[PDB]
Amino acid sequence: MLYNMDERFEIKDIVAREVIDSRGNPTVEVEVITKGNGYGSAIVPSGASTGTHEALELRDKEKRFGGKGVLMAVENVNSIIRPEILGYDARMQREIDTIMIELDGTPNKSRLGANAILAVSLAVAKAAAATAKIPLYKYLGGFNSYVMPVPMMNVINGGKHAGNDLDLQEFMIMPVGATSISEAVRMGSEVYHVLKNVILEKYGKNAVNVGDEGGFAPPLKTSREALDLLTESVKKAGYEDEVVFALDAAASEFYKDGYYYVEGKKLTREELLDYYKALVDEYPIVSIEDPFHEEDFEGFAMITKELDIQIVGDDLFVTNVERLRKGIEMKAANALLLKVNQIGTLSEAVDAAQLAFRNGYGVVVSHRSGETEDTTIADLSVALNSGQIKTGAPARGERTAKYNQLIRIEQELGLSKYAGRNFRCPF
Amino acid sequence: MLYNMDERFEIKDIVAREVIDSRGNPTVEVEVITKGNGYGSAIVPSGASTGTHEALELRDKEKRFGGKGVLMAVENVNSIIRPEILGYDARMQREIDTIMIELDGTPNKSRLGANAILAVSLAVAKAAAATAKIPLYKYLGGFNSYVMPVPMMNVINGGKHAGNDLDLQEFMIMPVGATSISEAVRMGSEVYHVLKNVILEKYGKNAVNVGDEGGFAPPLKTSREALDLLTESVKKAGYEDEVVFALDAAASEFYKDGYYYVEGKKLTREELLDYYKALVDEYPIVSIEDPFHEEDFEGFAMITKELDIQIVGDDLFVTNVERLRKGIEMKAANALLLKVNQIGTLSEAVDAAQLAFRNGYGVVVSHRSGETEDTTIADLSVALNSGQIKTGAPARGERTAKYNQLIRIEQELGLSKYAGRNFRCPF
Repeated sequence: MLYNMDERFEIKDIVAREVIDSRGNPTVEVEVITKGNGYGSAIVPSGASTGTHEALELRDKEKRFGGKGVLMAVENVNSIIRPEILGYDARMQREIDTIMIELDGTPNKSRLGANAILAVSLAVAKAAAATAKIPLYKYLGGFNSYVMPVPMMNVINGGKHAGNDLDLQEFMIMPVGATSISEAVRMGSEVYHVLKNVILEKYGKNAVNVGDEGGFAPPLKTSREALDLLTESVKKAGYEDEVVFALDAAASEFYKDGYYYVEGKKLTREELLDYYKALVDEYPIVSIEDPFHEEDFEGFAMITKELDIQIVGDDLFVTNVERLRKGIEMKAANALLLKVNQIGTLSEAVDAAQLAFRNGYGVVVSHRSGETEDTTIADLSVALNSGQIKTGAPARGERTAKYNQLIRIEQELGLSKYAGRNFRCPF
Repeated sequence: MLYNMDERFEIKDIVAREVIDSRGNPTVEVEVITKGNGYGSAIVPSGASTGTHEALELRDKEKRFGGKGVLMAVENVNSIIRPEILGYDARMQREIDTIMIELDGTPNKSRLGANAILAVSLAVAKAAAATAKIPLYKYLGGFNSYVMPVPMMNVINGGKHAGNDLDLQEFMIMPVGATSISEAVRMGSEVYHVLKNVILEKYGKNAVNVGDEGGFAPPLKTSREALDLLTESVKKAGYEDEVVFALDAAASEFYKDGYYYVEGKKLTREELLDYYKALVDEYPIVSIEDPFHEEDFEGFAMITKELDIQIVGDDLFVTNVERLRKGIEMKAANALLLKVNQIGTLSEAVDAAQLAFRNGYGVVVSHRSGETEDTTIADLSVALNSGQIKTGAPARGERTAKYNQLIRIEQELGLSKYAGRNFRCPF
């Protein structure tokens, strides 16, 4: 319709640059401005430049920055993508994402880089929203974007790079009993601080430094020890009835040649499944991410059918539609861990979220280990009314920036709804 | 003059809210918008609610957030400060800061809170700059703002809360040999990652978690051990001739009844001075912060005269103009550590910087232990052409956000000057 034509949404300029993430590694930032002076800026988190199914970032692999520079991806934005979308209607998100996908030419965006493409994709959306003068989450998800997500906070770290002897990767708290995102953030922070002091008093002043996501790595060796510590902290914080637990097993990490090595024992899939069953019977664990290795679709289906909780597929799906579709057909897992930079564009990410949603799956909007001060996933979680977000412990700016943005969004909304106990389907 | 009157600069609205900092503790954020639609937003870092010489933050002391809530400070902005400056010319920074100072009425802003006052002070400046359409650093320091600062990066932590047995608080690397802020950030990051690997191979996988400012806390006991590790890392990184060292002794922390307890010894001021002197003679240490306790002006004058390096007064001055003047008259120290939230307003902070500058003192624009995603100090260091900034290790979003802002400013300038080895006086 000609009445919708508006020169103000035409992209006037686009600029990309190399900045650093929360771990000191390079990453891409892109700025976009329209003729109507609508400004958008986005920074993508770090991802993978090598992988079997996810979209791949383009890394320079030169001497500088340990071979992790992104000058090539930046140049791709400034010299290759830019001329193809200058003057384009910023509102045509899917068309712009498609132009980039086709320009790259490869299924996994390995030529121009998933980091270059996603940075532009996010910046364009922000610039269009700014030009329309519609809050970002409203522009992304329509007028009916109002559900604040329950945050899954990784406060106790495990795995081979945590420092301790814990096999499971993430032990998280979820303030499902809070009545607002503001309260949820406070409960999380208070529990985090009680936990810090419990660890300090019990393990010493040398045991409270933090991991990449802000969580602690106390000297524990069993899941029950970690869960007992969380329980102790939650109880002492005073939120026993409002906080539940979520786990990210990242089982592929302790799986090898047919067996899972947990707490000094070699377990078969069935044995690990009973291991999980016991934990769920002993603690308020409402969600388990990657209970089995990244290719065990059958295993995922088994635990999804046997347990009555949320089973999140992370490495199992790597935000890949084809793998998600296979999971849905097999009833493998009942939730998708959504990592926007694993797929490459906003259009694709939302399409993936919709496929999950429409087949009864929950969607967990997720951060990456290497994050930035960019807070797009906060707006995205509200735009999708996902009901849940995973963006770190309530510490470290690349994590707290999201929590603050969630707080701002909640205040900006006249009437909002905190997903709470209905985090899977907040409707 | 009548032609300078412009309704576009009138403050149209002001809103304050409680968000959280990088450690999960509450802090104040303020938004300001002018009639001309110029928008500004700022978040203040952690400070001190008790003291006898510095501006005091206002904390709620309620059950929530461990008594660290700032709802009162927020209400002071929304209900007390707001009505007094609504409609005021945003360009009149000193006038607005003065209004808040007099409205509070106390010598240390302890009634309304230094956190409430500074948040407004900063947000107003940003809104004014946005209205004028002048880059923030240019609006703050005039057209001649173009010097990019040398960053002092705290990569090895010490002190009673670091986790190890190091007496000195901060062991920093300074890429004085870089040719741009972009290269400086890269050098810092590369050395940081080499350091991380050296600590891993020497002390194990459980020794690389980070402190509040992103630095590591290896199990060391002596300054030489710490300095040898930095030397080893810098060499492996290949920057022997481009990276030098800076120390923050925070000597007040280990001072008691006339003596300094360092490395299992009880030293007098004079013996501690020789301690520092020996280190400077063995390592490329170009700056030492707070070598003696916060009231030892005489001691500072002594080491400043005996050594030929930069001696920074931090706790000694607590960004207090009167204390700085006393130091200048006594030739105590030759650099000021500038913490805007230690004084309370932009106007006062800049006046303190000028007093230092004009008396041959260097000025190190600094962050606080509890930081946020706010990047104002990046623009401030350039506005003041300070030549040096202390904003953390190249890790953790509340630190990396500043480095990214410096990279952005450097690119926007076109023609910029990296202070380099002339960090004290880049002219």
